[PDB]
Amino acid sequence: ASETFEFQAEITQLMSLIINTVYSNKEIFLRELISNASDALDKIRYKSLSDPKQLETEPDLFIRITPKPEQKVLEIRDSGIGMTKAELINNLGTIAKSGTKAFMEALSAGADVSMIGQFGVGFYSLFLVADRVQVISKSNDDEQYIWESNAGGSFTVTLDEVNERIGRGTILRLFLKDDQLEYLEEKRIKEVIKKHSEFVAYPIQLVVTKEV
Amino acid sequence: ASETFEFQAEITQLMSLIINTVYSNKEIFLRELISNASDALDKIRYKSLSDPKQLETEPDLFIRITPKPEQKVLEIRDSGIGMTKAELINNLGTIAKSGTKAFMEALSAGADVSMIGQFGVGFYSLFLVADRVQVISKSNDDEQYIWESNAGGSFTVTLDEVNERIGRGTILRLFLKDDQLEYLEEKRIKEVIKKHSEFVAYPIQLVVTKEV
Ligand SMILES: O=C1CCCC/C=C/CCOC(=O)c2c(O)cc(O)c(Cl)c2C1
Ligand SMILES: O=C1CCCC/C=C/CCOC(=O)c2c(O)cc(O)c(Cl)c2C1
Repeated sequence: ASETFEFQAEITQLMSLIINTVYSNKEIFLRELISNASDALDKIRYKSLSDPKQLETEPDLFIRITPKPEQKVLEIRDSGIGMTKAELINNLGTIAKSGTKAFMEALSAGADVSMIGQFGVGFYSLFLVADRVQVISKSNDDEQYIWESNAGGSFTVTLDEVNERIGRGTILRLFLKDDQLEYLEEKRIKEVIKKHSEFVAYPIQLVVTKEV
Repeated sequence: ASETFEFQAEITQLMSLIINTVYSNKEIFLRELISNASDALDKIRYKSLSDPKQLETEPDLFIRITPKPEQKVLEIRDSGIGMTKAELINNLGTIAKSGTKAFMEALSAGADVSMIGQFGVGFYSLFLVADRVQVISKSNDDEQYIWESNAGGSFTVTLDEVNERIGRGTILRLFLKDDQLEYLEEKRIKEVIKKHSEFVAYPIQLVVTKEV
């Protein structure tokens, strides 16, 4: 059974602006999600300094990108700190409020959409290329949970009995818009990664399917 | 909650012989599993001739091989007919009895282990390289289930609330022996596939992880 929650209204507004914008450089979403992945990895590593056992649920520290062409899905995974049910609700449904409000004001004055992660709300840039997202997350402190949004005013959180087990960390599962399926292609994915992420401390793994 | 079942004793015997054998050409397991995958795909396609809706749960017809190095796991997937809970029990725990008995007699006389799929029991050759297997299966007729064996006399079947959803078909998840980790490597995997499977009607997809 799902539970339904309301977004802070300013987040809803930002999602509306992003999902509908004709902004041309949609590729910036990948930089923002890799940056969030890298931050979540920094947290578990720093946390582990005083609690090394925290690492044991998933000792490999990575960012992993997995196109799933038949489902028109792109997944961005990290083995970072992960989020509890309460953290998914709070991180994704609430605390972005102040950053989103400041960002929308900047946008009104003519700020580039690419400034979004300087306002600390780069997560929502996924709506440039996707019309739906599932955030699947496993924290050492909770069960695995699925947070789901379609850019509307409400989101769901559901105990996860349907997805692969993450040892620890987070998968952003992006349901790509029909005109943004280039983000399923290995050459395109590599090209975007290479541009705006050379100083990532973690391996960035691309999962490719090849016919033998 | 798992349920526990007993193997037909001759299957238990065959698993013991295979898991312990010093037979040198262990690579033959992959041919046997690809052959079973191809057969299961033939069944859903033939079934669909009169019931085209059967295909809709997973329209792409494929065999897919996925090394998971950190877990020391190799997965072999097909989108074939799949198995219900009752079929997993019967196909894997029971009906192999007659083939296994005939095969063990052949082996006593000096038959090559590679003859195993001519006795219709090639599935058990996975124990050349693995000491544990989960068969994760989704039939159009049932929920997703996990059948699990460690070559002992009993197996478990558990309703699946932990793995990715298969639309339809079967994953063999092989937990590789510590000396058989070469089967995690892309070059090795491709080399074995190419030898003893050129007349497979279905794409054979290798899922490789590459650092960008
Ligand atoms: O708030 C988040 C990111 C904010 C920056 C740093 C905080 C990290 C710890 C929890 O965040 C996460 O697990 C996490 C992630 O792994 C990937 C993501 O794309 C997102 Cl959006 C999040 C949630
Ligand atoms: O008995 C099986 C194979 C016997 C040959 C043909 C019967 C196919 C229909 C059901 O089998 C399956 O789904 C199936 C599969 O997809 C892959 C496998 O490795 C195995 Cl072992 C099986 C189970």
